[PDB]
Amino acid sequence: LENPPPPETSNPNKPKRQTNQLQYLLRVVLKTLWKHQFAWPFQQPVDAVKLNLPDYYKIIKTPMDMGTIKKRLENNYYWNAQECIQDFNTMFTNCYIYNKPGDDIVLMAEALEKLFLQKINELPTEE
Ligand SMILES: CCS(=O)(=O)Nc1cc(-c2cn(C)c3c(=O)[nH]ccc23)cc2c1ccn2C(C)(c1ccccn1)c1ccccn1
Repeated sequence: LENPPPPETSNPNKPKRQTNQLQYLLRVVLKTLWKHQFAWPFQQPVDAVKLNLPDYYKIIKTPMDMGTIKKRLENNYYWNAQECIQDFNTMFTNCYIYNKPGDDIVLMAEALEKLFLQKINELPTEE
Protein backbone atom coordinates (compact mmCIF):
# COMPACT_ATOMS: atom_id res chain seq x y z
CA LEU A 1 0.00 0.00 0.00
CA GLU A 2 1.12 3.53 -0.83
CA ASN A 3 1.14 6.28 1.72
CA PRO A 4 -1.69 8.78 1.12
CA PRO A 5 -0.67 12.28 0.08
CA PRO A 6 -0.20 14.53 3.12
CA PRO A 7 -3.04 16.81 4.23
CA GLU A 8 -3.48 20.01 2.28
CA THR A 9 -1.56 22.90 3.80
CA SER A 10 -2.24 25.83 1.46
CA ASN A 11 -5.36 26.90 -0.34
CA PRO A 12 -5.51 30.27 -2.12
CA ASN A 13 -9.31 29.96 -2.44
CA LYS A 14 -9.75 30.46 1.29
CA PRO A 15 -9.77 33.91 2.90
CA LYS A 16 -6.77 34.50 5.16
CA ARG A 17 -6.21 36.37 8.40
CA GLN A 18 -3.77 36.79 11.28
CA THR A 19 -5.28 36.81 14.78
CA ASN A 20 -4.04 36.94 18.34
CA GLN A 21 -5.05 33.33 18.94
CA LEU A 22 -3.62 31.96 15.71
CA GLN A 23 -0.31 33.73 16.35
CA TYR A 24 -0.26 32.17 19.84
CA LEU A 25 -1.04 28.75 18.43
CA LEU A 26 2.05 28.95 16.20
CA ARG A 27 4.51 30.83 18.36
CA VAL A 28 3.68 29.36 21.76
CA VAL A 29 1.58 26.18 21.49
CA LEU A 30 3.10 24.53 18.40
CA LYS A 31 6.57 25.83 19.38
CA THR A 32 6.37 24.34 22.88
CA LEU A 33 5.11 20.96 21.75
CA TRP A 34 7.62 20.81 18.86
CA LYS A 35 10.60 21.12 21.17
CA HIS A 36 9.29 18.44 23.59
CA GLN A 37 11.35 15.24 23.79
CA PHE A 38 8.33 13.23 22.66
CA ALA A 39 7.38 15.45 19.66
CA TRP A 40 9.53 13.71 17.06
CA PRO A 41 7.09 10.96 15.90
CA PHE A 42 4.42 13.60 15.46
CA GLN A 43 6.49 16.14 13.45
CA GLN A 44 5.61 14.65 10.03
CA PRO A 45 2.83 12.38 8.73
CA VAL A 46 2.98 8.70 9.75
CA ASP A 47 5.11 7.17 6.98
CA ALA A 48 3.39 3.82 6.91
CA VAL A 49 5.54 2.63 3.99
CA LYS A 50 8.80 3.33 5.85
CA LEU A 51 7.54 1.87 9.13
CA ASN A 52 5.89 -1.15 7.45
CA LEU A 53 2.47 -0.36 8.97
CA PRO A 54 0.06 -1.76 6.34
CA ASP A 55 -2.93 -1.32 8.61
CA TYR A 56 -2.47 2.34 9.63
CA TYR A 57 -4.33 4.13 6.83
CA LYS A 58 -6.82 1.25 6.68
CA ILE A 59 -8.32 2.76 9.83
CA ILE A 60 -6.94 6.31 10.20
CA LYS A 61 -8.98 8.33 7.70
CA THR A 62 -8.27 11.85 9.09
CA PRO A 63 -4.49 11.70 9.58
CA MET A 64 -2.89 14.72 11.15
CA ASP A 65 0.52 15.66 12.47
CA MET A 66 2.33 18.75 13.80
CA GLY A 67 4.33 19.30 10.63
CA THR A 68 1.04 19.71 8.74
CA ILE A 69 -0.34 21.95 11.52
CA LYS A 70 2.80 24.10 11.39
CA LYS A 71 2.48 24.52 7.63
CA ARG A 72 -1.22 25.27 7.88
CA LEU A 73 -0.48 28.05 10.44
CA GLU A 74 2.39 29.41 8.35
CA ASN A 75 0.15 29.44 5.24
CA ASN A 76 -2.83 31.06 7.00
CA TYR A 77 -4.92 27.95 6.27
CA TYR A 78 -7.00 28.39 9.43
CA TRP A 79 -9.47 31.23 9.94
CA ASN A 80 -10.60 30.20 13.43
CA ALA A 81 -8.42 29.04 16.33
CA GLN A 82 -10.79 26.10 16.82
CA GLU A 83 -9.92 24.73 13.38
CA CYS A 84 -6.26 24.44 14.50
CA ILE A 85 -7.15 23.07 17.92
CA GLN A 86 -9.34 20.47 16.21
CA ASP A 87 -6.28 19.31 14.17
CA PHE A 88 -4.23 18.85 17.34
CA ASN A 89 -7.13 16.90 18.90
CA THR A 90 -7.40 14.71 15.77
CA MET A 91 -3.65 13.97 15.95
CA PHE A 92 -3.99 12.79 19.55
CA THR A 93 -7.15 10.82 19.06
CA ASN A 94 -5.75 9.02 16.00
CA CYS A 95 -2.96 7.76 18.32
CA TYR A 96 -5.54 6.56 20.84
CA ILE A 97 -7.53 4.68 18.14
CA TYR A 98 -4.72 2.84 16.31
CA ASN A 99 -2.56 1.93 19.30
CA LYS A 100 -3.39 -0.02 22.46
CA PRO A 101 -3.84 1.98 25.69
CA GLY A 102 -0.60 2.35 27.56
CA ASP A 103 1.68 1.64 24.55
CA ASP A 104 4.84 3.75 24.24
CA ILE A 105 3.50 5.99 21.46
CA VAL A 106 0.23 6.54 23.37
CA LEU A 107 2.17 7.60 26.47
CA MET A 108 4.11 10.04 24.27
CA ALA A 109 0.88 11.50 22.86
CA GLU A 110 -0.72 11.75 26.33
CA ALA A 111 2.27 13.79 27.60
CA LEU A 112 2.06 16.12 24.62
CA GLU A 113 -1.73 16.42 25.01
CA LYS A 114 -1.40 17.36 28.68
CA LEU A 115 1.05 20.14 27.71
CA PHE A 116 -1.18 21.22 24.82
CA LEU A 117 -4.23 21.58 27.11
CA GLN A 118 -2.17 23.61 29.57
CA LYS A 119 -1.15 26.06 26.86
CA ILE A 120 -4.72 26.24 25.41
CA ASN A 121 -5.86 27.38 28.89
CA GLU A 122 -3.70 30.50 28.27
CA LEU A 123 -5.11 31.50 24.86
CA PRO A 124 -4.98 35.31 24.48
CA THR A 125 -8.02 37.58 24.20
CA GLU A 126 -9.90 37.47 20.91
CA GLU A 127 -10.43 40.51 18.66
C1 LIG B 1 8.12 11.35 11.92
C2 LIG B 1 7.02 10.43 11.51
S1 LIG B 1 7.61 8.94 10.76
O1 LIG B 1 6.49 8.13 10.38
O2 LIG B 1 8.54 9.30 9.75
N1 LIG B 1 8.51 8.18 11.91
C3 LIG B 1 7.91 7.46 12.99
C4 LIG B 1 6.57 7.57 13.37
C5 LIG B 1 6.06 6.79 14.40
C6 LIG B 1 4.64 6.89 14.76
C7 LIG B 1 3.93 8.06 14.89
N2 LIG B 1 2.66 7.80 15.21
C8 LIG B 1 1.61 8.81 15.43
C9 LIG B 1 2.49 6.44 15.35
C10 LIG B 1 1.36 5.72 15.80
O3 LIG B 1 0.25 6.17 16.13
N3 LIG B 1 1.61 4.37 15.89
C11 LIG B 1 2.80 3.78 15.62
C12 LIG B 1 3.82 4.43 15.16
C13 LIG B 1 3.73 5.84 15.08
C14 LIG B 1 6.86 5.89 15.08
C15 LIG B 1 8.18 5.73 14.69
C16 LIG B 1 8.72 6.52 13.65
C17 LIG B 1 10.09 6.14 13.51
C18 LIG B 1 10.33 5.15 14.42
N4 LIG B 1 9.20 4.89 15.15
C19 LIG B 1 9.02 3.77 16.07
C20 LIG B 1 10.39 3.25 16.57
C21 LIG B 1 8.24 2.70 15.25
C22 LIG B 1 6.91 2.42 15.47
C23 LIG B 1 6.25 1.47 14.69
C24 LIG B 1 6.96 0.89 13.67
C25 LIG B 1 8.25 1.23 13.48
N5 LIG B 1 8.92 2.12 14.24
C26 LIG B 1 8.33 4.22 17.36
C27 LIG B 1 8.49 5.50 17.87
C28 LIG B 1 7.88 5.86 19.05
C29 LIG B 1 7.18 4.93 19.74
C30 LIG B 1 7.14 3.66 19.22
N6 LIG B 1 7.63 3.30 18.03
